[PDB]
Amino acid sequence: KEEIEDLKMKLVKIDLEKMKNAKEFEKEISATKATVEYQKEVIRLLRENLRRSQQ
Amino acid sequence: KEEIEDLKMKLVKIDLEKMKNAKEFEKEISATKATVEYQKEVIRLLRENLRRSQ
Repeated sequence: KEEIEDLKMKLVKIDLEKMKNAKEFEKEISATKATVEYQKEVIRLLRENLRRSQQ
Repeated sequence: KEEIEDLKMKLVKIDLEKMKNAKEFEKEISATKATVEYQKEVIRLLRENLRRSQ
């Protein structure tokens, strides 16, 4: 019965580490994808200023 | 012992999901970070061209 208790605490720990990692993953995918969109706009601004400087 | 068996299985199942999630994260993050780094290089090179043009 002591083992059941230890196993259940280990189950609680491993699930919490699973949740923590999944939330960090989600956070970093979102921030990195937002950077991709931010730099897509920077690139658009660079093309527009370059067109006008050339014309 | 039956409950012990269920717990040990559940421990194995969760550690397996942890590894699976980790691998899928690392796959996607590396692809996206690659796009980010190519974008940064495009940006540097376009900025040079713009400074030249002006």
